[PDB]
Amino acid sequence: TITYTSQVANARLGSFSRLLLCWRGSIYKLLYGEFLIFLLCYYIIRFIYRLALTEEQQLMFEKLTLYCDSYIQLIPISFVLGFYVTLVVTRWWNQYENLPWPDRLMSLVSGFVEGKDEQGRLLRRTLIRYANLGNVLILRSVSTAVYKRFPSAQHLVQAGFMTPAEHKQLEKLSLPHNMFWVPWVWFANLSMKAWLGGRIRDPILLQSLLNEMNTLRTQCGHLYAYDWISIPLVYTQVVTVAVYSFFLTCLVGRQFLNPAKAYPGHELDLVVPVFTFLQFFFYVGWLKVAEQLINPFGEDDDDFETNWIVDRNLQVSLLAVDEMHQDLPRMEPDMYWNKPEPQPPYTAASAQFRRASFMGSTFNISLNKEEMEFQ
Amino acid sequence: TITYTSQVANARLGSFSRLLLCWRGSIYKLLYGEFLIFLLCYYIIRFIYRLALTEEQQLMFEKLTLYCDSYIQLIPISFVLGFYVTLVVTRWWNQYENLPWPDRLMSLVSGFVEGKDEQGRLLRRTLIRYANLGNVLILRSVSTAVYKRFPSAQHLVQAGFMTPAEHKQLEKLSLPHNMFWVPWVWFANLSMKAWLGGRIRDPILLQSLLNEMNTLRTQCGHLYAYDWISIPLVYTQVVTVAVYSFFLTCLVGRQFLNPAKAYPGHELDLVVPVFTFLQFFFYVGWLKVAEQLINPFGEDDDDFETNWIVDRNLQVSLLAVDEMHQDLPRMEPDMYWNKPEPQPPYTAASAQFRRASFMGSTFNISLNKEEMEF
Amino acid sequence: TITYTSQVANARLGSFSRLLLCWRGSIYKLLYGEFLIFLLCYYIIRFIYRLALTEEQQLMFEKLTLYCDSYIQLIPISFVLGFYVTLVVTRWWNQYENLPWPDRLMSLVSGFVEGKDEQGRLLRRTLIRYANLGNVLILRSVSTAVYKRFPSAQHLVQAGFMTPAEHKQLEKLSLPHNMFWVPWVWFANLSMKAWLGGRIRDPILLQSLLNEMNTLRTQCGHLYAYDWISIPLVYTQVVTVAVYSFFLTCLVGRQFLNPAKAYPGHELDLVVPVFTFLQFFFYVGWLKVAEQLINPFGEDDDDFETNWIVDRNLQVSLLAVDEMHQDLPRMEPDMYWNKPEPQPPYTAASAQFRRASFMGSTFNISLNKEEMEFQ
Amino acid sequence: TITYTSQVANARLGSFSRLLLCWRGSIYKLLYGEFLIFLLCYYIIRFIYRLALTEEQQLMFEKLTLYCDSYIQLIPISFVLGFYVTLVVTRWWNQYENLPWPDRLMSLVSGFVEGKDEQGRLLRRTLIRYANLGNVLILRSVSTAVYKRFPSAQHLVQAGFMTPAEHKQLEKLSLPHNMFWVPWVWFANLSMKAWLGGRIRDPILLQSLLNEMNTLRTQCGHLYAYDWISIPLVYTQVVTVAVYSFFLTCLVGRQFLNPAKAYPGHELDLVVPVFTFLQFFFYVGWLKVAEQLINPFGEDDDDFETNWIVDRNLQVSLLAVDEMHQDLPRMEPDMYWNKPEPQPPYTAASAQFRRASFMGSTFNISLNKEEMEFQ
Amino acid sequence: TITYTSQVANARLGSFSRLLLCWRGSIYKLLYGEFLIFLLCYYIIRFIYRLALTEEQQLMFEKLTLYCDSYIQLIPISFVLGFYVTLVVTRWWNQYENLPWPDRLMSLVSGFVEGKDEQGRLLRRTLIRYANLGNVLILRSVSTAVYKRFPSAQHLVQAGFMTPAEHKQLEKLSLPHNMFWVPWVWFANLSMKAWLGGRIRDPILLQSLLNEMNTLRTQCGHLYAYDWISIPLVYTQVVTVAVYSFFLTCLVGRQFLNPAKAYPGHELDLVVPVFTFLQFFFYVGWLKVAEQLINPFGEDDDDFETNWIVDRNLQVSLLAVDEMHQDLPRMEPDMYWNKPEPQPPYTAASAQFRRASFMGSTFNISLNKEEMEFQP
Ligand SMILES: [Ca+2]
Ligand SMILES: [Ca+2]
Ligand SMILES: [Ca+2]
Ligand SMILES: [Ca+2]
Ligand SMILES: [Ca+2]
Repeated sequence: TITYTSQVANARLGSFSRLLLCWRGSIYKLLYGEFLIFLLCYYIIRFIYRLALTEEQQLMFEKLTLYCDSYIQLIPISFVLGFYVTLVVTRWWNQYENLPWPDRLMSLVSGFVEGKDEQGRLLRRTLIRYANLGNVLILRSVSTAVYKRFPSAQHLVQAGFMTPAEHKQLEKLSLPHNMFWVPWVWFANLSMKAWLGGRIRDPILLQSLLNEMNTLRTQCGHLYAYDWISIPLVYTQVVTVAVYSFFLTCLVGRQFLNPAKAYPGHELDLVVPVFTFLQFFFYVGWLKVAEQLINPFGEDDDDFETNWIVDRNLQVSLLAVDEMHQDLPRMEPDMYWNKPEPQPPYTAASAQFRRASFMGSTFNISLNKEEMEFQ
Repeated sequence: TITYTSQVANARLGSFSRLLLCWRGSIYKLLYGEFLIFLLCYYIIRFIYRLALTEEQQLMFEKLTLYCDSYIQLIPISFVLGFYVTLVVTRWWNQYENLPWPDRLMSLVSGFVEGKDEQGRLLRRTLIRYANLGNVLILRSVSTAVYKRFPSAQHLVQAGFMTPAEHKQLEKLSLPHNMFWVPWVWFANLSMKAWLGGRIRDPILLQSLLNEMNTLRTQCGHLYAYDWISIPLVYTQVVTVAVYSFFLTCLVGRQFLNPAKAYPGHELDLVVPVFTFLQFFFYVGWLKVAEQLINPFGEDDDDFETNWIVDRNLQVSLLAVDEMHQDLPRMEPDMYWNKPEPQPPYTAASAQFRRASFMGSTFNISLNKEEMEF
Repeated sequence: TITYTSQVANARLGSFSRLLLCWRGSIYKLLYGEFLIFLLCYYIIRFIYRLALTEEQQLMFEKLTLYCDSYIQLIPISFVLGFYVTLVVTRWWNQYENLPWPDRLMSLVSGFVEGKDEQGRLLRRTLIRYANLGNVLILRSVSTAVYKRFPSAQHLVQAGFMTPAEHKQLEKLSLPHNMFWVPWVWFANLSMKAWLGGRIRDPILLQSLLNEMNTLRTQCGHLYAYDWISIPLVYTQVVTVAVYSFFLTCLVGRQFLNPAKAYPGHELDLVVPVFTFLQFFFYVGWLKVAEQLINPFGEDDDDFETNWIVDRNLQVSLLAVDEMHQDLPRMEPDMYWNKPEPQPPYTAASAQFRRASFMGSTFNISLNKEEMEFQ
Repeated sequence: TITYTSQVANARLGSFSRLLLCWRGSIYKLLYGEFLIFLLCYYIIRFIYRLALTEEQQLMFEKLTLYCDSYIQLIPISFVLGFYVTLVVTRWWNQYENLPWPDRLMSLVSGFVEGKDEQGRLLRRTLIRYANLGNVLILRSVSTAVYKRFPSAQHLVQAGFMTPAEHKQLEKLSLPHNMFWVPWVWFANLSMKAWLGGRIRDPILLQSLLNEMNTLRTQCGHLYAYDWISIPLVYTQVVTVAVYSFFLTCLVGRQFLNPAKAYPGHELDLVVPVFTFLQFFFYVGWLKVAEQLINPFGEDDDDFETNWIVDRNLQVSLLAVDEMHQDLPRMEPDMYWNKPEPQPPYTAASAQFRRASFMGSTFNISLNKEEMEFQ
Repeated sequence: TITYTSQVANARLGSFSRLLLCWRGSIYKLLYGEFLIFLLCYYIIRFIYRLALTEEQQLMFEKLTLYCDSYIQLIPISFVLGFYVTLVVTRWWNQYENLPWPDRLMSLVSGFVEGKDEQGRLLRRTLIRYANLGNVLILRSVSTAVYKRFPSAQHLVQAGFMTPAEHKQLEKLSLPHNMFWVPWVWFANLSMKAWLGGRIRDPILLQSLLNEMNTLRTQCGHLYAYDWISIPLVYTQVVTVAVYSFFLTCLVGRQFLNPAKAYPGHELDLVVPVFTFLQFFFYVGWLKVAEQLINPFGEDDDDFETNWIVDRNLQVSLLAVDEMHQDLPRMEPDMYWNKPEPQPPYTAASAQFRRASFMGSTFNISLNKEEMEFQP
């Protein structure tokens, strides 16, 4: 994930242009090899036309160039790229929104499951660890960085996500499918055991816990679905064929023909097709947006930082359910205890943001006494 | 389902280019018959023009070809194709999102329904089997592969989705509609009997069970809806006529005329219309996207693996409610029992992914002491 | 509703082409009258130009034809048709998704409301009949087929959706608005009476019943909303003006001029403007998609079968709450009672769909022993 | 709101063309002033060019017209208008979907809150009046028609939405913000008091009541959000600049030049630029769609009838919670008491809609005997 | 936030035209620096072409101008601009929808948590203050204005959002990540203690409280998500290069060439490229839409008033849970106590809006007696 949110907070003078001086997660990084190949092919064709063809062969090449340039169309490639990239971006943000965060569940585990002794602490840690284990199982199923971090379940055992007893239980329950769903059944059974043991005082709390757990399960299932059900290969190939046919046609039709031939549109040989190269920039960078975002769990610069998410979830969950259980700050009256209208101060750098409230768009409507009387 | 998610994990040099070498679920596999018909018709017309027409007939055909190639641009084949394919893809992903997964329900059945004896085990298995039976009943109605697997309800009995008593009950209750809804009423009544029998301790657990069951019911109803309410035939016909008329026109207008006639754009006889073939691949593959995805429950390569989903759901549900009921790993202190800041290790192949925490975009804003004062 | 889902299950050779031989719900059925009018006008103009115009008048008409052809543009009509038809299709599917199905509610009524005697059976039937009555009350207000089936509330009484007592109560509660909301308040009060009478054992079951009932209420309110709040008339008129002005100017600009005058683009004098007729096909069929789908409760072929939905809902609801209440099949051990990994058989026609499980995209990642070691 | 749903129920011959004969909510009504101004400017420029310019000035104006005709492009204006109008229509329908309807809440108040005496009736009426008061408080802030109906809170007192005690309480709770949220806190506290007083039998009914109330609160907050957070002014100005610059350059570039000069495309002086006027109607009507729908709570013909919604909500809510509380029709066996398969009759005008059930697309799949045996 | 909702209530004559006379949040305010740079470069190039080139170089510049004017159409600025700006606007409204509002939670805290004494009042205030501290903790992380208001957690202590005990507790629990999630765990534990202490009468009310709190948690997490996961930089750079290359090309190709050369399309020297300037306004304002909306928590005119939202949420929440707890207006019969059909009056300015009810589109369908009878 490349974050530039701070750099585009305000629409200043050339705010987006200053982003052109970036390299990580940039279009140059994703485009330099393709552009070098295209440049080499274009100039090889140019040198063949100039220094390797006879006059009749050059005339044939010029007719071919005009014929090709009559075929280079902007609307179809732009439309297919726009629709495909919109689909890819929608799926990319949906895949992000299905990344499981145990924060609601860890709050409910810290609150509902009672006991400051070793048994209650162990129970809360085990529940939140089941949640984190399910999350890390689906993430190592779908993310290449997480899989490189945990190539096997024994790596999960050595990393503390899974105890050896849990690993043996998972091996005993082995089915010819992905077994990421198991910790959710473990969570349900352990929560039922906790309620029957008195650690959960009411079944309302048990229902809330299992509702948050099922929400996490649905998110992990959506992650598995997006990893499994790819965008259909035919649509990807359609967009690739559109872009590649466009620039294969440009490889010949955008050649600078001999200016002495007085061909319309070929009155100035600039050697470098700056507009064709700009088109390559735009269209193949539009394609590279989709190429980078089609699997946002790879190892691109703009791909999701799933290992950081895993570590943060584990640390925050364990802290919330173990150290922060019934460990509250002292409850004391606040600054506005006797003030019916609080007014927090503004700094010197923020005093310009103290704005009057919006009372509705109809507040300033002016009416006379005659028209404000009820009929 | 053709999965290539691993091949496109990173945006490498020609990551989408290597996908053009695939055959299953590809443009070529979906397109070779149409392309062969187009090729044969194109070259039949070419040989008729060049070897079977008189000079006046050749001149008439040349004028017709120029007219067709002039008016080929009148056919909108990118707007309607784009919007129609977007609609088809949206509906295809919605149809996937309504595939029922009993995982939440199987967790709730494994937990809430108590009893390690034969009666409680039978009750849990019967409830989860009602869920799976409803799912398979809607899938054999919406999917051709599942129907080929279960042509009759007796096939469902012989496959273990239905008992003979359930089949007799379904035959007795028969109405002149699709009866996929029956196992949901069965689940509701069996769960009510379980709660009244003490197997479910509180009615809130019963409410949660029936909420998950109703979620599965809504998903199956949406599957039936997508199978029933097709995309309007007029829109499909518009797109189909657009594409096929474009290429029926290209059959004549993209012919290479006589180079001796010195027609503008026809001075060279290239024999093979390479750009017309690339346009054919692009446009008719764009149509084939919609053709393959309009019914994602058929037998295409990129259609849903519904038989696998059925088998996996049955196995996982039965295991979760039967073997995994109150069967937990031993609860022991973890690796970070006395570590307030856990830090799982990184491998040598993953040490580069250890990133610092993102603390918000405003973290690095620098303010002097004068402007930081209230 | 015209269903062709079985015909397009697989992307076979010309799967969409076999859909061109259909008449019900087809483009020809929606287009033949407009196309006949357009063709008649086009050939009237052609005969006037060819047989009833002087040479100076013919030259004037040729200039006018060239001018009109120069002013025929495809970009704006295509854009407005795409956006408008996308809006219409989205609204059409949302209108379908708001069709109330009582299946969840009928399951809850069959389960929660206890009693195998006449009183409990009557209570369950009355509750599910209130649900069906609300659905039919909104449907006869939004659907012309249902209104033709039930032109009056007395027709609903004669059809069994309303008892005479319910009709008298509805007439007593008459307000100058649509009274489709009344059965929901009836359902709430009858469910409260059932819970107070002991027929509903716990108030949480009552809450679930009223939640499903409120979901049906929201769906019926959305149906009323879509019937009431039409797509703005200005947008519809804009699209209609675009399409009809396009083809009014094609009526003159697409005329075949005299090839003897050697006009650019008029070298070949056909009689049938095949490309103009194809454009009429595409654009007026695109418009007819919106014309058919703008009110999906009319009597078009592709409109919703709301009478069938009403009949099916009534039958299924009454069967579920009356005959299926506590009427379960005998609970016996299944085929896989002691089999830990069930393997349902495949037929000969389905053996090719037996697939290995997808274990995640990272399953086949290969790493060496050195790089799989924790640092 | 202009409703034409009944007129477009079926896709008949010229279904959308008959909607061009409308005046209320029409494109003509929204466009006639702008079109008159454009007509006047165009013909003033024409008369200046033809009667008030010297021959050299006429040649300069002809060159300027030929220069202007090149800068008249359709793709950008169509693209921006399509996207902007799609955004406006999406926001318009979302603003409709956040119009609060108390039907679910009024059903729950009629059911859960018990008591046929004066205290229970007063409690139910006051609760539903709090709901309606919150709705009207947000509506008079976001809608100009409601504000013209209730210019002040005293107008709400005189209209029965607010009692004098409630008005004094609202004056006491005055903060420098919009106070539409106050009736929700009132509802929560009064419902808590009702549960403590025995009028609500179980806390789960109280939870359902407050859930419906919070749904109404979220809808009203979304209404306030849409009234406050407008579409960004830069985007509205971008679309306005595109449209009006297009037609400002059409004022000169679409002038009919002198036919004697035989300019390309100017061989015919038709006086009236019919196609330019059609483009004006189409594009500025596309803009007027956004202009009308950008604030759907104004006083346009297609804007929401919020005063009717207010009146209907008040009447229906008071009737549902007061007169319809525990006032049910007599519970008697229906028409299909012992009939297992109900079959309501069809009229002579609806008998053609009796359709056989759709059993799934795979019902008609034919397989021979050999391919049905399990392997 | 620039609000012009009142000005566009009705589609009057030139309703959008009057919006062009605005300055705050306008095209001009976001555009004038780039437009001045473009003007300067355009006229520098014009003066170089006219007064600083020889004839053999003027011919080359004229050929280059004709070439650029011919090939300016190759830049697909409209397509990528439209798709990118649509994405930015969708994300902008989604970012708005995840701004947390404590109104549902403050209603539940005011109702469920009982006690008019000091302990119950303190408990309600502390719970609602935990919700508002979580909101302000995420907002000072995602919004630059809120961060300028609260550069440190000590500023939150001095502003009343956080007590010194809460600040010490937050420092004790410190983790290397952002700690906006802590007040949610505090709320859960304090609500559990309140239920165990009898201040919450039933666990159903506790579940409702924690449901509203978790909804606020999800909204704040989505705010953090949008602040973290930016729109991919490659797409942004594509759009930026499209616009900037289009106008760098227009710098040369839109030059008014010498009319003595009688070039087609360059026979009239207007000096000022009015249509090129209109294209600049349109295209770069379309870009500035995305530039302003890509981070809606900055300090632009149309960015969200997050400081006002923070202050309003704090004031309204504290008032709702403290002063308004069990403080109800006197319950008395209303105006329509014995009126079966309530009819609120209309003013003279609103009597035109008294409209009849819509009974359904099928109400006016006319059928004769023969076709209305049920088929036997
Ligand atoms: Ca990637
Ligand atoms: Ca298929
Ligand atoms: Ca219709
Ligand atoms: Ca308006
Ligand atoms: Ca900003």
